[PDB]
Amino acid sequence: GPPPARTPCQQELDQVLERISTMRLPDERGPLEHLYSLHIPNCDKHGLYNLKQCKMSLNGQRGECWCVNPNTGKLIQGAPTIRGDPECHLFYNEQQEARGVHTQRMQ
Repeated sequence: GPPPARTPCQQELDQVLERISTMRLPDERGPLEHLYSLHIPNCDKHGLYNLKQCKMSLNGQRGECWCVNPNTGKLIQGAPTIRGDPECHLFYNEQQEARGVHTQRMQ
């Protein structure tokens, strides 16, 4: 069957694992190059969240990482790509370099 989870870190991870495993395709939709956001939230053996996560896109084109302060590890600094050094210290830049874009449905 499904493997048993208990600690919901493992359960979240398995929802990503299942959907990743389902979507095996080199490219089988259309013009795609800039739409990747690959993250798997691995847990401690006692079911803490990992102290640092990373995000993948293309095989070695970048590799942002960050740390977690909270257990939810989802209080990301508002930069879903960091320049590449996981300097956790804060999340307030002042300069409105970007205001971000993420809200875009698919129809």
